[PDB]
Amino acid sequence: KIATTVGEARLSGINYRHPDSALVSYPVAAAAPLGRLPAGNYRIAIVGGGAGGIAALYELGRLAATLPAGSGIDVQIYEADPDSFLHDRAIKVRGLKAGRVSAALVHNGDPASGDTIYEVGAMRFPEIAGLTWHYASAAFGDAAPIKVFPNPGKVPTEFVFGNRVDRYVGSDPKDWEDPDSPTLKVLGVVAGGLVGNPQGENVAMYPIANVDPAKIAAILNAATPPADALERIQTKYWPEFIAQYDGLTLGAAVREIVTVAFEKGTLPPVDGVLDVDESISYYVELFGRFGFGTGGFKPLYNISLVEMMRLILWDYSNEYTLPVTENVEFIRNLFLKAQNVGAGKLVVQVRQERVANACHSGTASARAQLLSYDSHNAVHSEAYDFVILAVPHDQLTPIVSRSGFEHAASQNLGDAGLGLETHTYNQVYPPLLLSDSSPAANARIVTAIGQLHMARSSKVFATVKTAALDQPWVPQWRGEPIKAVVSDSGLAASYVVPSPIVAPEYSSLLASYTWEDDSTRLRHDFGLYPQNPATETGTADGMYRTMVNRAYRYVKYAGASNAQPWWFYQLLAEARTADRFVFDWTTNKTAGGFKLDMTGDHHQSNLCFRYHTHALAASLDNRFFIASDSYSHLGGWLEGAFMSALNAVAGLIVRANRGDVSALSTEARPLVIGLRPVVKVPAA
Amino acid sequence: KIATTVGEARLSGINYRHPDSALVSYPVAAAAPLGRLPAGNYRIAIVGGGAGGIAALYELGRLAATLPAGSGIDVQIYEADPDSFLHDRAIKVRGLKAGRVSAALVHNGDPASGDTIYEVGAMRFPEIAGLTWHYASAAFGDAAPIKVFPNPGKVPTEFVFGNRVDRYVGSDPKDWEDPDSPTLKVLGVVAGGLVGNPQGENVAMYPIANVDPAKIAAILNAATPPADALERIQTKYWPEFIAQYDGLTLGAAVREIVTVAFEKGTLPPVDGVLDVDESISYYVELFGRFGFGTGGFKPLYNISLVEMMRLILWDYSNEYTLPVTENVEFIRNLFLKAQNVGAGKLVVQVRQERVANACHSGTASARAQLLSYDSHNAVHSEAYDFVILAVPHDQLTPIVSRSGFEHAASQNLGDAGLGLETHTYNQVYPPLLLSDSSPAANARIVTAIGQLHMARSSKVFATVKTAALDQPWVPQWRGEPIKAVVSDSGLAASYVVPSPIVAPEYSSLLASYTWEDDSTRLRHDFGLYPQNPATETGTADGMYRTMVNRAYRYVKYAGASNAQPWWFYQLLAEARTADRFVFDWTTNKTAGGFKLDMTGDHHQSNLCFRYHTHALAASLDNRFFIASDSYSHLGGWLEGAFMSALNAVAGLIVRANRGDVSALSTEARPLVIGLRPVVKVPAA
Ligand SMILES: Cc1cc2nc3c(=O)[nH]c(=O)nc-3n(C[C@H](O)[C@H](O)[C@H](O)COP(=O)(O)OP(=O)(O)OC[C@H]3O[C@@H](n4cnc5c(N)ncnc54)[C@H](O)[C@@H]3O)c2cc1C
Ligand SMILES: Cc1cc2nc3c(=O)[nH]c(=O)nc-3n(C[C@H](O)[C@H](O)[C@H](O)COP(=O)(O)OP(=O)(O)OC[C@H]3O[C@@H](n4cnc5c(N)ncnc54)[C@H](O)[C@@H]3O)c2cc1C
Ligand SMILES: Nc1ccccc1C(=O)O
Ligand SMILES: Nc1ccccc1C(=O)O
Repeated sequence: KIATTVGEARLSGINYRHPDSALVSYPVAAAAPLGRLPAGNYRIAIVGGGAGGIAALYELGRLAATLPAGSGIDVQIYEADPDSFLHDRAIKVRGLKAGRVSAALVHNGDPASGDTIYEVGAMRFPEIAGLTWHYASAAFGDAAPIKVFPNPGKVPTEFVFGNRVDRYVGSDPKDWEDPDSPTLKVLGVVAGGLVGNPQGENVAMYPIANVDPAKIAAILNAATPPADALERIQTKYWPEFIAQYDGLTLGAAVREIVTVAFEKGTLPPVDGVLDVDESISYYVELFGRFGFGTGGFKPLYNISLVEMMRLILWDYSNEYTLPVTENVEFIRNLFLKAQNVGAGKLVVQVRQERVANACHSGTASARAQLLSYDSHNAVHSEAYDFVILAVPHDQLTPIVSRSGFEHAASQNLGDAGLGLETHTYNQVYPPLLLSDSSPAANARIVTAIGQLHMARSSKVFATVKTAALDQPWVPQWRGEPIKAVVSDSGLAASYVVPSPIVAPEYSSLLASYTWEDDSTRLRHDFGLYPQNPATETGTADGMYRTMVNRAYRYVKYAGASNAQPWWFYQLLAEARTADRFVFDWTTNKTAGGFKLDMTGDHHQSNLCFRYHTHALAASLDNRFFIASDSYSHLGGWLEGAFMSALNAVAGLIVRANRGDVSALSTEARPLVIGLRPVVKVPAA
Repeated sequence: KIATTVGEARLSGINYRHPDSALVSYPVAAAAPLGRLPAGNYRIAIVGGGAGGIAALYELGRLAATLPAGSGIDVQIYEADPDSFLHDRAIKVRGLKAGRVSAALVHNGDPASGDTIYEVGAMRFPEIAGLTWHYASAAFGDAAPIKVFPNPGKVPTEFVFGNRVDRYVGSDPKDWEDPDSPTLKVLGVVAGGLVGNPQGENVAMYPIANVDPAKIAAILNAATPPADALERIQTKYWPEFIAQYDGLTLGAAVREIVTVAFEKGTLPPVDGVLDVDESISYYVELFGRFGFGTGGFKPLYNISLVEMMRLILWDYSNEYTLPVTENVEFIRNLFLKAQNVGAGKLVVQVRQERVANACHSGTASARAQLLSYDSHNAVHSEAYDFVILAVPHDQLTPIVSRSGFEHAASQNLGDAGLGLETHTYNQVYPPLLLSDSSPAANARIVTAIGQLHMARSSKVFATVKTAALDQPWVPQWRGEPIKAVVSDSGLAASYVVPSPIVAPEYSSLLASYTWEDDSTRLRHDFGLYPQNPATETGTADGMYRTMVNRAYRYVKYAGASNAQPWWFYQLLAEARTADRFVFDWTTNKTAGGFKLDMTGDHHQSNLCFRYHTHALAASLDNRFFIASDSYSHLGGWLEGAFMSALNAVAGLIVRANRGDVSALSTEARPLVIGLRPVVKVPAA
């Protein structure tokens, strides 16, 4: 049952279809090239060298290899991040970023002989992330070993909320220190109420298709689902769930579930003095700090229930590592494999330039324009046949939103407010061109993008000797030291991760991994933004000491009468002075970590997810596609960036074929035709 | 009719009762001293010299004057902010702050002859903010003149969302450039749906007591309601509204209202051509950017409907200025008045120290302990009879949450992780002491405080000649230039406010006032945190250029042949180079601007609002009270800070009288007994 290789994870998730794209398994769509292109010499730009852009490049490579003699694809990849791996062909980050897949290498002067790696962005990969594992197989092979990510509960864990402490491993109460824990009771109540049972009676509060979500998850993952089930999910049942529940937050749903359980007597008054509403509140907030398997989702309580349900269906918490020292190696290997698969028909050039503007203009074949600035702030203008905008939404906004929403005789585009040179474009149309006649339709996609929610996130790291865990002051549970701590201290979630450069001498002490308001509460103490230290030779000691100080709390345990300062204070203080670190995604140019949908946001994110269907309108001459986890129903996952890239390339194939969906492979067609189109075109 | 003096505003809202405290008009409670104290020589601490702490001092002065000969009150006021007015007897901030009432004086070398003031925090005051005006009258007199705050719609305004532009004043179509504007139509739909009609048919979607909120607002503002009506609101109908709608976001509510109106045919398909869900979505997001009279509430869409409904009942948008050059003068004048009214019986000393911990300890008469650090990090400990903790929630957390939840024989408290000196306290109980026997009751208050939502906010300012508004490219209405701009450019809300140091030569160009995700999106560009410039003589020129560059957008006006760069880009660029500024409340030690409740947050904030009722439990003997807008149902308003102060002093009086509510005035008594108690046992 535990996957031990890339191939075992890959095969576990190969069939899984997400509910907003329930007709199609993306890994099955990706098994062969996505389609065919007419003979030609295509000039394509990819803006962004992260997971989205690089997956898109790989699929373009697969398409290029199918082109006849004399034809080919030339791709210009724009990548503004000076630390990207694409520009590299104590704490080091240079060359160790692929967007939000971002490593920091801790070393003592020789980066080839390092101590540990801080995984600053992506770090844990669901088993049924089928497209992720599909690409991991392309990058590494099916035989490459993987490990269980050491989430809370997967290793011995301490949980602290208010007066409550729990030490546990797993969900078997035999392996909880207090089998009568209220935490365990609330967890069962919330699981019953949200997920329900895969067999038998339906007990969940928020059914899909009048059944528990556990039953729908099994259908979505089936090799051979019942006839019509996937269509009915896609067109009826999941839309009905959204109609009912997209206006309900995760926090509101947890409180409804808790309230019913408290009324029934399943959850008792917290002790003899708490009133009704206070007891209900305590349980809601207790569950909030505990979570679903990856730490407290209290900070994520404003997400739509729809968004949580996507993660429930996916079994999101059951996560693995990649077969790497640094996760960036996955994206770097995919980039190299893209060039190999192109078979010499794909040529790639990297531009260390920031794109400022996209538009359609002029009367040439190559009408998709990109205006960029290089590292000397010099302007460049380049025209393309097709462009894939592979950047998340706040980075995309300035590129797409400043050209208005209809034809313009001329525009002087660029970063004029910065004092940078502009370029005059003539006969201009917006880049995200949903209509030649309706400014509102053009506005809808732009405004949607600009109002997606980027979740805030920060990570505080230090380097500690792994042997620190063996000290008598670190608790042991079930034969191993505590290596995950979930708490209301302000740190939120903390992990003591063995170094992947190796039992290793060192561990990465992820002292605090925060989301949303948990991150906001810390931000004043970070000192430098987005990264402290901002240099390779510094250490964020002052910042880190503020985190240590949040851990300076008197904690009463059942095992001792006199409360002492929390042991975790001592462990955080055991970290070495050098190489203390924080990265704040919020103050990075991404304006946060990743998209999570609020109530009502489905309508915006889904528009983005379906945007590539514009290629069905042959009379619309739109050359731009979008490729990021921002434009998916899995913001915060490689799987979402990869899904979005698959969408983008499928749309581009249809556009290149002037609206002919038959140019997509049989298995890839549903990527376009299984969605509600964003343009109205005739049936069939 | 428009109010023209402090006294006119004061009388307007004198009776208004908020729905969570519907049995009391706070201005009426505050008219006479709140009660009486036994004879004695009291030693009190107030932590924080903002609006909460200073109003609490004022009320303690009033009490002090009533004490008999030989009795008195000594107050130690702790204020950590070096820029506080309390510590003061180009951009200058020193001496110009009272917490989140914060001015920046723009000058050329002589601060007595400045150019303009930037109101960095509080700036606009609802007419019906009765307690605010009550204190403004204490500070300035009833005769002092006030002005209508130049909100969007109160002065000529441009609104931009997607392809839609409107130019307007108020809500009469005759005063809109496009009287058939869809924007104005959606405002009527959403207002009808949320607020409804004060007379006639009930048209609102979310009734209170089965009627439109407008009807309830009239009852809550009556001199002589029903007695029965107030109690029924307090105990039945507002609680039922909470039960129903605390789990519904404002954004979800807006979409429900728009959906029904679109199905009825009150709103047309957008462009004649977007589909049903695209049309509804467009209208929801259009309304989101337009707002309720103070700019778009899109960034606030995650607040509960309960929270928005408090502001609807209060007519919050109808706002005025104070009779000052800088709003901090209000708080300074209240400080000075506190000392005058204490008639010699009040002694005040100011400490420039940061409180690190509070607790009860020991066996002496004075048990309420405060541990603090001065500006060079020396430790101080002092014991008091009573303590008012007048700091917002994130600042309160470290003070109250690190001592555990029950009796402890001894603790070494302080900022040990910062390397600062600790102090040993013996026989220690938590400061927010709700139980002698329940650690969960103690944990509930602490955990609630720590998880309140501090809304993010930032303000970008520059100095501009007022005459820039007379440039030919600045639009005008009846001779008056546009002075407010509400946009989806990233700037959110922009104002050109005439200097109060005076027609004035200069204006404060509030180039961007953002909340929540609107602020997050900008934050990467701020450069220095929380303030750029950090010095008096620097300028945030690079930051401000990024704001000019967000305004560099092609905007199409009706009738025009082509889009042209937005005129507002030109206006922003007219600001002088010197004195460009941002302040980010999020990276200040407050960890944001002010409390706004998410879905499910009622129970956390309401617990805090009712906390002072612990005074009813005589044997408990808890000496700590809390006083901030964080512990109110008006986070983001002085009114909330003042209400919480009034609560804190009322509770203090009851506690000083060993639980006897007859020590409060007849008018003040409901401050305590009109709320559900926080201690169920013992009764009181
Ligand atoms: C804190 C955090 C935790 C996460 N946890 C996980 C996890 O455990 N598992 C998982 O699967 N995923 C996780 N993710 C999500 C995963 O990192 C993202 O889904 C994925 O990396 C996003 O790829 P992308 O291509 O959409 O965007 P990005 O990674 O943001 O890449 C975009 C690229 O475009 C470039 N760029 C942007 N603007 C421009 C411009 N104007 N011109 C030129 N270049 C530009 C950028 O420099 C960047 O390299 C996490 C992310 C973060 C930040
Ligand atoms: C951007 C913004 C816009 C706003 N707009 C409006 C508006 O237009 N109208 C309106 O009525 N209100 C407005 N408000 C709200 C208003 O400013 C607040 O409600 C009010 O000022 C808060 O007072 P307070 O006493 O609760 O807290 P604060 O003002 O935060 O004061 C707390 C004080 O305690 C001190 N302190 C904190 N921690 C410690 C410690 N450990 N030891 C010692 N001292 C400490 C601080 O330095 C500070 O001086 C706005 C606020 C902001 C920030
Ligand atoms: N990567 C994520 C995205 C969304 C929510 C949680 C996670 C998590 O890793 O727990
Ligand atoms: N001061 C506020 C608090 C809450 C929401 C709006 C405002 C405003 O001034 O518009």
